[PDB]
Amino acid sequence: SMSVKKPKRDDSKDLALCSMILTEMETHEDAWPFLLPVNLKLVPGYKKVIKKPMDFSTIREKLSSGQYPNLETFALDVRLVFDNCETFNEDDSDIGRAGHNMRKYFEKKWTDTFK
Repeated sequence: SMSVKKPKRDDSKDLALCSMILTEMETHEDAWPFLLPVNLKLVPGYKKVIKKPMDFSTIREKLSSGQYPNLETFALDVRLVFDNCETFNEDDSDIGRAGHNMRKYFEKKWTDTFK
């Protein structure tokens, strides 16, 4: 509360460490469905169904331009990428499986780096 604070967690490396995680996600072999925004002119249903599209390139641009206020807002966009994927793709599809794999990969890196 006013003039009563928990001890200051060092957040000075968060930007660099989120960039590293994101590099590792970008270079995973199953990243291909997620590298670029879904083409809303060529993919029927995507625009109406997926209210907040997100992809790795868009996260990279937001990161590089100071549009994440803190590491939690970064994790929310990464998770959004996988939540969107599950909303639109069957579990038993190459893209559906890609999404589950990437989410697992991300969540481990996240825990190991920050928890």
